[PDB]
Amino acid sequence: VLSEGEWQLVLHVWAKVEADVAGHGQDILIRLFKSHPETLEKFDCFKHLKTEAEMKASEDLKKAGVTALTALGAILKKKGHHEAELKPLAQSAATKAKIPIKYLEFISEAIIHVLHSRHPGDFGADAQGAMNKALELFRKDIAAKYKELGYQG
Repeated sequence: VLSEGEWQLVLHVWAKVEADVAGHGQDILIRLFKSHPETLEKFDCFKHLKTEAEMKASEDLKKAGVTALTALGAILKKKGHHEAELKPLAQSAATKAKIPIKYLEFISEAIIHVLHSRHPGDFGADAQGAMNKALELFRKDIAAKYKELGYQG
């Protein structure tokens, strides 16, 4: 459970993400693929990307980071009351991605790393705990929609 104070920590640092969504998205996806290079194989649209330099120069990767953070930010702003926004996203993910759902845990760690790296003054221990809870709630609710239809179950 997030307190309302914790939701406000989440939204306060998210405002800093929104000041440079593309840059945060590049940093997060590159961190994901350096920490878990085994995940890159499952991103069909990145089949041409192998090196950090190639990822930093990729418009496909930059656009994908923007799309991911755009949808994540819209869900975070609902402060847990995200059924209407989450259900179509999760059900489409379940029937169109066949990217393992455990990869959401890896990208969550990448988000926390990047936010701490870029915004330490606004991402201390309390804000990191709040963001960790918010992304865990998101992942659990996505898994719930997957399990409804039987995917990743």
